[PDB]
Order: sequence, then C-alpha cells, then structure tokens
Amino acid sequence: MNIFEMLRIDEGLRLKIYKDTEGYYTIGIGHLLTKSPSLNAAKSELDKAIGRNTNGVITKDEAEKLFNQDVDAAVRGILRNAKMKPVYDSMDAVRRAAMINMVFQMGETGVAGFTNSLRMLQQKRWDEAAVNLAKSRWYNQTPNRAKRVITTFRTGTWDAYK
Ligand SMILES: [Cl-]
Ligand SMILES: [Cl-]
Repeated sequence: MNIFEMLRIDEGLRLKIYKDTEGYYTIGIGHLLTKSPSLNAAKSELDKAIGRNTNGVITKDEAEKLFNQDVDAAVRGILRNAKMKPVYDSMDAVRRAAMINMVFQMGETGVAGFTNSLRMLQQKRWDEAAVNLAKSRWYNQTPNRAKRVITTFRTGTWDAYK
C-alpha cells in the first residue's frame, strides 16, 4: 500500500465530469475542477488542465497524470506550510500518508485549521488525536473515509485499507 493506492481507493476513478460529495464538478481521481455551479465553467477548467478540447471526457492516462500532479502538489503544500511541516516531519511514513490524504481532500487550508489535532499528532498522542479528529464536519460528512484515515493515524498501519 502507498499514498497513490490509498487515495485511488478513497476517491475512485471517473472519466467523465461528476459532482463530488459536496456537489462540485470533479473528474478523474478526485480532481476538483471548480466550485462554480456552471458546467461550462467546469468544462472550461477541464480543457485548460488537459491541454485539449475534451468535451468532458478524459482517458485513463490523463486521469493518472492529473492524479500525479495533485499528489505532488498536496506534498508540497504540506512542506510549504509552517504549521504543518513540523508535524509531518515528526511522523512515520504511514502516518505521513494519512496527512497527505487529508490535504488532498480538504486542501491545505482546511487541514491547517485542525490545530489541536495537529498538536496531538506531533506529540504522538494517537488515541487522543483520533478522538479530536472525529469532532469535525469532515468526520460527520464523510464518516467512512474519515474513519479509515483516523485509524491510519491511530495505528500507524494500513489495516483500514486491507
Ligand atoms: Cl491543473
Ligand atoms: Cl465516506
């Protein structure tokens, strides 16, 4: 298991524009296109991301390409963040993956606002952090995914994904 497989499990794969859990236009492996209610706006953002007139449909290879870029970008956002970097650096590889998953899903900003959970994770207080993480809109809205991520931080293994 690795970050890519983990996220491919949490996000799925769709080759046509779809709306995500929040109702936003997405495509591929959880690649958010736009928060705008306009499909055309979405189709526009898509062509620009792909570099061609897609008409709303993409290939498997294009999905994977976006996916790679997105994963890379999530890592970089972490490393570039003064609140997050230290937390991420303090953790083992499995737990790092859990953190990348969250940033991928909620963005850097979203994640940097889990201050208290971040402190606990840095302190290696696993059970506490797990409880704190669950007191969130995130957990209430996508509980099944949230539980997988939380178990991951709690145990340091990939068992939630086996
Ligand atoms: Cl892009
Ligand atoms: Cl879920």
